[PDB]
Amino acid sequence: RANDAPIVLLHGFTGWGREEMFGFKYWGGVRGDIEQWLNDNGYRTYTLAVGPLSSNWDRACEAYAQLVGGTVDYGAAHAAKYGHARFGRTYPGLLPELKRGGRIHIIAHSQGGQTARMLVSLLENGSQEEREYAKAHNVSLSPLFEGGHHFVLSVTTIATPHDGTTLVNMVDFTDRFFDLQKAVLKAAAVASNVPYTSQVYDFKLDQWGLRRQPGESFDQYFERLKRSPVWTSTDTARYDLSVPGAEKLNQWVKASPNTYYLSFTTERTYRGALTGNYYPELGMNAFSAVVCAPFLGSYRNATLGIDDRWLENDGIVNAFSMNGPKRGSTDRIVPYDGTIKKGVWNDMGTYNVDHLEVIGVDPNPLFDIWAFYLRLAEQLASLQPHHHHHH
Ligand SMILES: [Ca+2]
Ligand SMILES: [Zn+2]
Repeated sequence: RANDAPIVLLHGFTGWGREEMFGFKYWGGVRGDIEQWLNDNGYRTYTLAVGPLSSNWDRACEAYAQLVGGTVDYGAAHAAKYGHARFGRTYPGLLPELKRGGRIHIIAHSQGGQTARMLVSLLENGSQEEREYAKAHNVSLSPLFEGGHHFVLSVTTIATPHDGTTLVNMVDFTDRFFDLQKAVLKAAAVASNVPYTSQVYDFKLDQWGLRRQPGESFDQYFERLKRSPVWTSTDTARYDLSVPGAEKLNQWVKASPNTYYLSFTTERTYRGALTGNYYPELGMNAFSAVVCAPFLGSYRNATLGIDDRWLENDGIVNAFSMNGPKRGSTDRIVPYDGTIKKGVWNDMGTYNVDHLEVIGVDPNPLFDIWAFYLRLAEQLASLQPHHHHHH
């Protein structure tokens, strides 16, 4: 070990706390419990749960308070712009050590990779618009928006749509996306047509004043959410997930020079010789395979900049999006050569695993999930806090 910074796990547009979903773990799913696996092997590991459907910003603010402790502060400018509450939940703080020079590695899956990047950006640089708004209106300002925080030694992204996913361009994306939430609920053996009195799956929609009501099944809940500002606003995961939304985000969310970045690309497809299109591989999660992959492997859009390079996918995200932000980005991406460089995206390669298989939510006995996350842990723990120059 060159370092002793704990690992923090972070989910995407689906994800829940360790105590949610009757203990079925987002990180591990039907395979087991990834956090616990890592801890047992001697790598300190924690798990964040933030709003699945919320924007990367809201999630960044939630991640921060959850780490250091306090009441989630979304920023006054941001809250005024989008019309939700400035303050959210209160958290004990997973690691108050952060307020004392300590650091962390973030391992992020799916859209959690956008969130992680933005958290690094906000920690380091704060928000100019938030600082000016506070100066002009005399409102208080969260320390997240002042700049100067150095918590993150590294960020690792796994199947992250850094340039968005063409999934959002499906004519029926709205129904299909919530069908995706019902699919993951099903995986954990939770029904979507039952009005469970227990919380089960909290979408943490406190800023929007949205919550599942007594006598409301997840089917009925999702129908309301579809018509709510968490689905219709630009301050949403839905928007950040799109190609143009991802590009917007990339235009201000830059790689920190003091931080290591690792990206893992995922795919579960084969190419058809006659069509040029990609198709779901045998074994891909049932839902992706019928619903999502055929579109992802065949959808082109000349004006949007979606060509052939975008067709390979993992059932949910186009592989070409995952190695790092590129569209609207100045971030650099360098293929892993054996030396993890800092201040750049280290493309660790492409793995034959579909979205949900990489976190164990879908079975794949051919994928050694434990060896994957352990090797990763070993790698992050070998990162040198400081690197001098040499021949
Ligand atoms: Ca599978
Ligand atoms: Zn917001």
